[PDB]
Amino acid sequence: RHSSPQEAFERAMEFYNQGKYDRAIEYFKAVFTYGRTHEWAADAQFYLARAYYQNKEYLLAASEYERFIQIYQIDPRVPQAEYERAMCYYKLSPPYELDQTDTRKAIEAFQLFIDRYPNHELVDDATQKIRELRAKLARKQYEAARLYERRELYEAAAVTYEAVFDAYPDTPWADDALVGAMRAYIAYAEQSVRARQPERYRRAVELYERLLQIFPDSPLLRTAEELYTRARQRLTELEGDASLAQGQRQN
Repeated sequence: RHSSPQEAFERAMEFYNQGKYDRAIEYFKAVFTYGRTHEWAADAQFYLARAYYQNKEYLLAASEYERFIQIYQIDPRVPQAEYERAMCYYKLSPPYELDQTDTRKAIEAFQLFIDRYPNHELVDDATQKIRELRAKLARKQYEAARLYERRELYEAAAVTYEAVFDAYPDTPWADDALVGAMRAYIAYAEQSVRARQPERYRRAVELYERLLQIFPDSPLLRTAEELYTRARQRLTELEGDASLAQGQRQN
């Protein structure tokens, strides 16, 4: 097998270069049987992380990237390592219908990277990954809201649409979700006892302003105007109704 860190390293690289990642990995690990002080330890650790990655062992990759960063803090590759570690979670991030634990892990990892090295070459890439991961999360919530609305659970729909624009305001689903929330609040109001309607209509009225303030160029502004008009006119009739008293909780 091997007699020195160099033989083990170069054998690992031989396997690595021809895509024999399982074998490479075994040889990178062998390097460390001679300790980590020799001149090959940094490279061995860095390419071990990459070999796991190329072998699609992302959790193992992530751990080894982390170890590289822990051990060799002024190695010029430390920023790359932090980025590629975030990529492990990115690869693990599954389709939006499934549990999004690893999606949230990836986002945090990328965000830390961006905070730590705000001008790094890889920042644009990391930002694009964040946008893509955030869109998954937004879509999951948007589709959930649609299902509630379809089931005529309108309060549930409304707050689930709000999750999209409150938690993920930069995703492409955010303006769609504001409109969806207005529609749901209108429908929630309609199913409500008269005295509890104003505050529900008020929510829809307030969401339109936010749409206008945050997405001034949204194509949905004109679409949503009709919704806003319905909410506003109904709220006016209610507010102008001299015979509708309103308990304190309804103002």
